[PDB]
Amino acid sequence: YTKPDYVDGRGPYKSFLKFLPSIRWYDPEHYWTNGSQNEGVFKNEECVLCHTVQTPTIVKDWKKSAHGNLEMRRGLGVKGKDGKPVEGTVGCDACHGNDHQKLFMPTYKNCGECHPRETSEHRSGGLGSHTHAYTVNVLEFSWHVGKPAEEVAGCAECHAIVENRCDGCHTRHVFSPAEARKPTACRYCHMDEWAMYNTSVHGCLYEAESATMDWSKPSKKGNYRVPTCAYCHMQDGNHNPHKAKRDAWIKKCQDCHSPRFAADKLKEMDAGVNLSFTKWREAAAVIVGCFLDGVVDPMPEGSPPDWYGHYTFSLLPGGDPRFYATSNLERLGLEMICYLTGNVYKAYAHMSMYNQTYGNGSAFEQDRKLVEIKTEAAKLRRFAAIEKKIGLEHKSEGFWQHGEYLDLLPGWIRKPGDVDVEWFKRTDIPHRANADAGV
Amino acid sequence: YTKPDYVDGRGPYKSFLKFLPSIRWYDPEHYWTNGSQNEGVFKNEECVLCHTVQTPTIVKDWKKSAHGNLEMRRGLGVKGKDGKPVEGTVGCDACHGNDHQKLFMPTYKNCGECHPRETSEHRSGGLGSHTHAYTVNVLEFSWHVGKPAEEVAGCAECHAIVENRCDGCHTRHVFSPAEARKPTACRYCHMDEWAMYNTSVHGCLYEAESATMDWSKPSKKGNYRVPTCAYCHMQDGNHNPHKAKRDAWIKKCQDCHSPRFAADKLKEMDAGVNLSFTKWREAAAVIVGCFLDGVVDPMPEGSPPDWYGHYTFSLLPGGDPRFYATSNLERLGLEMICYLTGNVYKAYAHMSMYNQTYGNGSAFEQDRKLVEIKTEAAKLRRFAAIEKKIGLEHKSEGFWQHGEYLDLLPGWIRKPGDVDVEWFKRTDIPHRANADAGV
Amino acid sequence: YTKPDYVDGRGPYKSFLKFLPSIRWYDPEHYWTNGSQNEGVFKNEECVLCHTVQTPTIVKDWKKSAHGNLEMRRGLGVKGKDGKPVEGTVGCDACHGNDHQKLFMPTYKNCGECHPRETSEHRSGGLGSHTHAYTVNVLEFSWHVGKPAEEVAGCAECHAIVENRCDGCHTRHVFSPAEARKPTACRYCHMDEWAMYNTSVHGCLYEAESATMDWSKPSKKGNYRVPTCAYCHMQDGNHNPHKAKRDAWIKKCQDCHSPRFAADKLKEMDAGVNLSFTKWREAAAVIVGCFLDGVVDPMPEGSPPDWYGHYTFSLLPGGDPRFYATSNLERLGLEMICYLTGNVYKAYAHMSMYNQTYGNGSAFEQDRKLVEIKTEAAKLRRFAAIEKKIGLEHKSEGFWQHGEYLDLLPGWIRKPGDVDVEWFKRTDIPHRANADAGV
Ligand code: HEC
Ligand code: HEC
Ligand code: HEC
Ligand code: HEC
Ligand code: HEC
Ligand code: HEC
Ligand code: HEC
Ligand code: HEC
Ligand code: HEC
Ligand code: HEC
Ligand code: HEC
Ligand code: HEC
Ligand code: HEC
Ligand code: HEC
Repeated sequence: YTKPDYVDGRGPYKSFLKFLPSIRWYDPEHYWTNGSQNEGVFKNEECVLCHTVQTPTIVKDWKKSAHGNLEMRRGLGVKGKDGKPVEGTVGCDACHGNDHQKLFMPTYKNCGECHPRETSEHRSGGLGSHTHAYTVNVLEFSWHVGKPAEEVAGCAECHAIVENRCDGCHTRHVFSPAEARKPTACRYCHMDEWAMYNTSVHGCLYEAESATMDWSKPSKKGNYRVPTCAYCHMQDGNHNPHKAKRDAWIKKCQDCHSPRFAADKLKEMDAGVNLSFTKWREAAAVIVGCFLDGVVDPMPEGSPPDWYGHYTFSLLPGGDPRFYATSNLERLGLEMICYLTGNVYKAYAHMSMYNQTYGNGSAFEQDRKLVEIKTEAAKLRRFAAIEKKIGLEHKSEGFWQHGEYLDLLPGWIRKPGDVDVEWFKRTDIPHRANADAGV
Repeated sequence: YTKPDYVDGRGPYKSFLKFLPSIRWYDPEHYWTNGSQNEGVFKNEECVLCHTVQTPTIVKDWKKSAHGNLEMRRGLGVKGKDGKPVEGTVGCDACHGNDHQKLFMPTYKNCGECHPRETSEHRSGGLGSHTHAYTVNVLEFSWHVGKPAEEVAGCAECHAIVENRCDGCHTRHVFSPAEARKPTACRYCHMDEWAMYNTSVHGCLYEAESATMDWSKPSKKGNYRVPTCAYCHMQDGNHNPHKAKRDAWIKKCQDCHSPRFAADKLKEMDAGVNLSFTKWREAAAVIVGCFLDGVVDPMPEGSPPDWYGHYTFSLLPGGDPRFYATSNLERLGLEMICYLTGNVYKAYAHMSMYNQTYGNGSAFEQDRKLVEIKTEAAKLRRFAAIEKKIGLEHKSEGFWQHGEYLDLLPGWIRKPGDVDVEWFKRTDIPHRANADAGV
Repeated sequence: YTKPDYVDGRGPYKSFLKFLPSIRWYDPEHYWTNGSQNEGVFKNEECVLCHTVQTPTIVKDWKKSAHGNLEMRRGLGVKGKDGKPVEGTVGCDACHGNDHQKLFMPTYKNCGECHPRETSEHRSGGLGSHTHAYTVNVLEFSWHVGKPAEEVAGCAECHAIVENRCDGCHTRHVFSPAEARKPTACRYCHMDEWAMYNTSVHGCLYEAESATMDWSKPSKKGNYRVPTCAYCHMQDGNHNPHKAKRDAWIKKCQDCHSPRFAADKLKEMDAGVNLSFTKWREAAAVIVGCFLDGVVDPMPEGSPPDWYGHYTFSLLPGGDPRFYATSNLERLGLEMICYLTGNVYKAYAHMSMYNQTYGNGSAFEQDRKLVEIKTEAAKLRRFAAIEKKIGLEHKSEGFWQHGEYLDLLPGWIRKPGDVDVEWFKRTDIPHRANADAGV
């Protein structure tokens, strides 16, 4: 194994966090440098008919877009950068630049010149939304910072497409709202939301009607028979995704349904999640219970240190819950709470009858995982008992602590004074709760 | 944890079986009560243009239906309730009623007034079909009655849509046969039938042609190139799904294929299932073999009592085969026979080449599960051996028997004389074979 | 259990290898015999209008094909068998024959009369391609020969459709290139390539546009916005799927993308696979490490003999890596290298962001499997330690070695001098590296 080329990180853990050079297409404001052979300052017309030979699809798309094709316009009345409206064609130079040796890759800031509302709404969201997916939910996230860059390359890419740039639900060089309204524009990131929507009758009607139904109309009351990702969350074309919030859902459901039917189905979600929590309470008592007696193989000391730089239990306040570089009991615990408990919430919400019970990450799988946890707990307790009686001092195996991949973990290189807590002190952005956060 | 609002059960175990209030939309004959704020007796025209503002999609659908749009009719010659035919529009009041304080939710009985044939054929099916999915395969089913209502909410809902009401394969307010013919109208319930159909070339041709092919024609000989769920099982529009039954399939396959090709492929199914049974015979001998020696942790007594109310082995006559609240050896056993052995049958039948071998619930996974069972058996036998020699009396752990979810199980509250066996004594409906059935 | 009817094998292990009679539709050159009731020599016109009643779909397809419908032709200038071009209709007798008692089932040889280029390109491929999928990757393959015929029926069928006959990507009786261009024509065999393509944005755009986009155009530069299976691998309609090979991909990607973007994404693939290998190096050291100490339950001698006929370790040169009829430690090892390590390569290549990390057969699952391997290793080492101290001689269990399915394995009947090494000596076809290969 040889270490690939790395560029320096950007988050609060930037002292040791690294990125692959490909990050330039994902954080253009921060990592973009010129790398074009071609030179010269060109007019838009020169850009198009030179790229028709070189990169034909972009041009073909651009001609299928409102930016490039004036006939394909609805007279929105867009006013870009200056007050004056845009009547001419929005070309390649408008988005990328005129000089080839000074090309810039566009973000939400570049789009914000022409489209203020869609950008303002995009920046209005808080923690967990599209607004803070890269800045917070990548740079401060445990599994991303706790792993080498090439492993979590897709993690940085996926979370950054929706935050930084605008071509998430919009193809790239067509920017069609009809394409954006489709569930396909959402599921390549949301994958276990897609499985719930697919196994529900809402998703089934999509596949049945998508070829026939009119996609040109905006996601508004009456306009659509089949609900999509964009219809439910991006209400009336809004670019931002407990009685006040519940009645808001019932009113949206009242587009096609009775409010009584809407209320009953959302009450099913409450009752379904409540019973799934009791399954977790059983598991948590078992796993933590094994830690009290110290029968867990291996113990946190016998394992490699976590990304914080401590030898702490994963499923315990302070420690980092993980699936990697930990004991099997801790792995099966994290598997239940993160994946399975979260997916049951998604199953009841998206009205998936199968995934509520029999499906992937379901209540029946929660029962299966509960057995897996209990059997693991039974195994460790039987071993310890036998060892105690015969008079054997068992020590955790060497392969738990050290390995070719395990040595590459950043947990070994964590030293006091490497955290930039001034990043955490920021008021403009929300923050993830971490042990070494400072604040 | 707090217990949600429950309404009383209906099956033979109605003494302890409960349901969520949402069951009213699924068993309207039995659980529907009025819950509308709005009052007054209205004409159909008043119903439509008041609901256009409130619930627009229903109205838009109703106008896209033959019931609401007379232009969209094929002159079937429907004769509803009375002998006289229906020439006028079938409105909202025809299905739901005139008074808002006295609204009724329609079943197969309400549809049976106008459509006698489709209802008669629907009621003609026996055990395991759509006919007895809720009455028998929910109220008498082990995993449904053996679990709290909010967990198995979707179980009651899914099985009841196809039995009680008619909007299973038919959207709801469009009732399009073209939509019903599509596999999407079937797979939201049938999910592992869908995976087999999808990974087969039959399902692949569906996705390739669905946008282009004519869906308006009935499922008859010649009419379709690509076979669907509705084409194979609902032959010639029949609303009801060994040489006599085999030749019946070959003749149906002869619509597109050679009978020799049809016979060879169905012979593959016979040979494929035969070899999958020998894998089960190996597993069964191992799991039951561990019960003879009493090495299973935990033993039925160490586990919580089953839904019947006994401390019996799961994979043994009398006992209830389950994945929950049992030992790992018993869980892996049930996983193989119910899911994997059943799915192999589905894989060979639906001509899925991948799912016959490499797929989910396949022959190769049966091999994987066989190892999982054998390793579990090896673990228990090695433990017992060591314990015996050193002189240790091992008792099953406490977390097996008792837990927050485990205490909520109905197995603890089973008392003699709670079974309504007069339900089981019925001649009009088939019955599931249970231990405490009485007959 | 009773053994189904078997026909003799054909590969180098033909002494014990068997096939189901259904192989006649898959190896027609080798296994096809007449089995038709109907007799007589007929003209093409007699074939069509007799099969319109009997097998209507074939006829309807044939009329929708260029072979049967002259109007549906692009004037290719096909010249069949003789030099003279084909102007008349290519009928049923042209493909199958005139006499019913002397019908032949077509291969690539039968198609090669009319279409020389598409056949020549089909035969140009080497090991691992469509060219040698049945002859080499079935008859010489370990899991196929090491299992009874009815279990690996689909294995023979799937691998033979693409090699022997031509109706793989082409329906059967339509032979539409538009249908062949679609990913659906590929994924029924390629299933974990499909999951990677589906979860990527390339596959998402397919489902979004397939109903609208023009499929009639050939897979060429500019012609398509959305890349498919056929677009990427079958470049410019070529019927054959490190700087020289890398730049070839970048140029193909340059159809829609910047070469810098193309280079960066393929560099991500290199770095992603490199880190996945270190996870394997950890696993391999652990599993083989357990074999040195002899703590593996069961040991190769305690297991049934492999398909070669030896009692060797699976994950060791000479031995056969398998998931069946082996220890759990060996199973989990094979699961990682074959499925998971191979799927990570597929995930990075097909630009799937989800399947790079969280998906099925991913880097995060590699971490999960690494724990599973380590826990299994920990279990075996703890057992052996306890046994040694107390003075117990542990022997592997009987159910590992013998069973109803295990007895049916060909490993028991392997005798010296059963291998046809003259098959392996062939120069016209590449060969799989086996222990008993001879050369
Ligand atoms: C900055 C990053 C963004 C800009 C600028 C725009 N978008 Fe979007 N977008 C999305 C959807 C689903 C729609 C269709 C809404 C509907 O149902 O009607 C749109 C639409 C637009 C429009 C058209 C609005 C109009 O009134 O004409 C514009 C001008 C537009 N978008 C610009 C989806 C998404 C999305 C989800 C993943 C993101 C991140 C963005 N859009 C971001 C931007
Ligand atoms: C009571 C519960 C039901 C009534 C009343 C009807 N159906 Fe269905 N249905 C289904 C399919 C797949 C079709 C299309 C059949 C074809 O291929 O041609 C239909 C069609 C009908 C029709 C039209 C028949 C005609 O000759 O015009 C009527 C009037 C009709 N259905 C009424 C599917 C299903 C289904 C599967 C899930 C169920 C449960 C029902 N239908 C139930 C009813
Ligand atoms: C022998 C086994 C084969 C013959 C003879 C032909 N094919 Fe194919 N084929 C495939 C695709 C994806 C296409 C479309 C290519 C495109 O994008 O334009 C085709 C096309 C043809 C054509 C038309 C070529 C023309 O210039 O008109 C012919 C005559 C043809 N094929 C004959 C895919 C495949 C495939 C993949 C699974 C296989 C095995 C074959 N084709 C095999 C044959
Ligand atoms: C013909 C001589 C061209 C003209 C005029 C313009 N572009 Fe170009 N561009 C051209 C080629 C052959 C390439 C690929 C090789 C390379 O230099 O990278 C490109 C590349 C781009 C890129 C990607 C550059 C990168 O950093 O990866 C962009 C963003 C781009 N081109 C845009 C662009 C614009 C906006 C132009 C008009 C002013 C323009 N190009 C002119 C060929 C030619
Ligand atoms: C990939 C680039 C995405 C696309 C396209 C869409 N979404 Fe997304 N979404 C994505 C990420 C990485 C995140 C952040 C996850 C986190 O919690 O850190 C989100 C967030 C959401 C949310 C908010 C979830 C919450 O805070 O509770 C919603 C409601 C949501 N996404 C829905 C959604 C819809 C409807 C989309 C289609 C238009 C969509 N997303 C696109 C990744 C991506
Ligand atoms: C793109 C295909 C993804 C990859 C790669 C990863 N993430 Fe993601 N993220 C994705 C979605 C759309 C969602 C679901 C959001 C929802 O509302 O449930 C998420 C979810 C996770 C969460 C976990 C939970 C929570 O605590 O909020 C976070 C914040 C997050 N994602 C982190 C993250 C990182 C950086 C990844 C690599 C280690 C990981 N994601 C993969 C899909 C995208
Ligand atoms: C306007 C005043 C209305 C007229 C006239 C009719 N309906 Fe209605 N309906 C209306 C509203 C605002 C609501 C939702 C609030 C509520 O009372 O539940 C409804 C609801 C229904 C329902 C669902 C009732 C339930 O139990 O959940 C049904 C089945 C229904 N409406 C049907 C219906 C019919 C058949 C009518 C004609 C006689 C009719 N409604 C008239 C508003 C109005
Ligand atoms: C959900 C509401 C369903 C829809 C829509 C369809 N089916 Fe179904 N089917 C469903 C259930 C709950 C059951 C009973 C399961 C049991 O065994 O208890 C069935 C049953 C069948 C059967 C009979 C199986 C047997 O007895 O061997 C068949 C053949 C079947 N279903 C096929 C089928 C088809 C082709 C459908 C589309 C028109 C369809 N079902 C719709 C649930 C649901
Ligand atoms: C709707 C999405 C479903 C949910 C929820 C559950 N069931 Fe179901 N059932 C479904 C289908 C369509 C099938 C397959 C039928 C086939 O022919 O194989 C079934 C299968 C099960 C069976 C198991 C086997 C047999 O013994 O017949 C039964 C009878 C049954 N279903 C019971 C049942 C209950 C009540 C559920 C919750 C505990 C369970 N189902 C979930 C899909 C639908
Ligand atoms: C009517 C009398 C027919 C004429 C004339 C032809 N075929 Fe036929 N064919 C017919 C039937 C009723 C059947 C099914 C019963 C059977 O004999 O198998 C067939 C079958 C075929 C088959 C499949 C045979 C097999 O081995 O499975 C083929 C390949 C076939 N038919 C082709 C064919 C051709 C090319 C003809 C023209 C010369 C022809 N058939 C004439 C009925 C009749
Ligand atoms: C089923 C009949 C298949 C269809 C249809 C397609 N492919 Fe395939 N492919 C199939 C097999 C059985 C194999 C051999 C697997 C082996 O390694 O033994 C292949 C091989 C390929 C390859 C070569 C892989 C390699 O050697 O590295 C490629 C690139 C490939 N297949 C792609 C591919 C595409 C793009 C297809 C659509 C046109 C396609 N295949 C069809 C099985 C089948
Ligand atoms: C059709 C649905 C399949 C079945 C059944 C099996 N095989 Fe296959 N094969 C399939 C594909 C398209 C691929 C992927 C090719 C790629 O490039 O990755 C394969 C892969 C395997 C390989 C494994 C790896 C390698 O060493 O090349 C081989 C050679 C192979 N296939 C063997 C084989 C046999 C005979 C099967 C039964 C035991 C098995 N395949 C199932 C899909 C098709
Ligand atoms: C109907 C309206 C829909 C549809 C068609 C989809 N979703 Fe959602 N979704 C919906 C609800 C009512 C909820 C629950 C919200 C609540 O009451 O708490 C959700 C939930 C989600 C979530 C989880 C976010 C959270 O924690 O609150 C996500 C990420 C999400 N939905 C995304 C999503 C996607 C991608 C969809 C398309 C496939 C989709 N949803 C469909 C309502 C509806
Ligand atoms: C874009 C171009 C695509 C698309 C749309 C698909 N694939 Fe591929 N594929 C592509 C690349 C660049 C690679 C890696 C090749 C390399 O550099 O080594 C692959 C890889 C495969 C493989 C593995 C073959 C190998 O070992 O090299 C297979 C079997 C394969 N692809 C098939 C495949 C199928 C069936 C697709 C449709 C769903 C598909 N690909 C999409 C490039 C691209």
